[PDB]
Amino acid sequence: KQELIESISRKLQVLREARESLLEDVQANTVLGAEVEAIVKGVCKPSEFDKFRMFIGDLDKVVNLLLSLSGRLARVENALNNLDDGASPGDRQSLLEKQRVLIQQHEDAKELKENLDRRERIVFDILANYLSEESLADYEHFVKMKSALIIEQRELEDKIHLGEEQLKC
Amino acid sequence: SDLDHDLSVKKQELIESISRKLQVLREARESLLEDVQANTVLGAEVEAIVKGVCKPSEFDKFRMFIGDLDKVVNLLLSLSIQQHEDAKELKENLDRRERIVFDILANYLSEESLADYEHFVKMKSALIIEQRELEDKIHLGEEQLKCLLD
Repeated sequence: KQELIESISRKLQVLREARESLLEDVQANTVLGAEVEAIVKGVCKPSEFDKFRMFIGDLDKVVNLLLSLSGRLARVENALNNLDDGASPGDRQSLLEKQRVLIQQHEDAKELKENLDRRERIVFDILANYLSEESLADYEHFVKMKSALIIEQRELEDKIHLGEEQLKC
Repeated sequence: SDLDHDLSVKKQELIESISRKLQVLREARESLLEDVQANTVLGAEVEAIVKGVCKPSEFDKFRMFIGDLDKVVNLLLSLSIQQHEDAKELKENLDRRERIVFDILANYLSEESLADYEHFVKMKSALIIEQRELEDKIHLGEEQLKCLLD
């Protein structure tokens, strides 16, 4: 048993360094977004700019909340997958109803995500008339890496917290 | 024990009054649902008009806005810090959207149809708000009775 504490205390640090590197990526993609923003503001009409900014913000928020709901839903579902083996009286129903509402909120968030995809294409369309193929490339890559980065970040954070709670017991 | 009796009296009276108030609130809720339905059919009317007159892209933007509205408001109320603040910015951006949609509809539509759009939205939010407020008052009064009756 005593070896697990050291092994996990090692992989945990591995994942921590991974969090640091991924954070550096967050900074890079951030300044990249600031430069894309600078260009759009510099070439696009004010309204179009407002639409662009709205899109990036709404993207951040939507992807965030969607990932949160996905997480909590996984926690509940897995809590039932592990609890059905065990025995507890009356507590399953509460997790069933909470599962229900979380499914509602999650499907809502997924609809918002879809709307934000079609929006994304609107923004790309209004940018395609002004920007270059290089600037459009930096834009597409900017958004894609934004979503991917925040996702992977929250996943890693889940794993490291899981390890912490694992050695605490 | 005279003041004890006085307490039983005043407490019972307040119980009856609270109960009546809860009846008023419930009636207000059920009557509100009717308004929700009416504004819903109105919404479908505006949707069909915009559908027939507008382009598929502009129409897609209109539908997107309408879909996002109820969701954003629902979140702001379900929360009302990171979560709630996100809801706040999404609300502001949602208002700016609203003005975009209104601007692309103002030229296509007529005067009365446009008034139907504006009203439809105003009530689309107002009704969710008022409904939340009602559930709040009802919850409060219920808990107060739970405390007084015991």
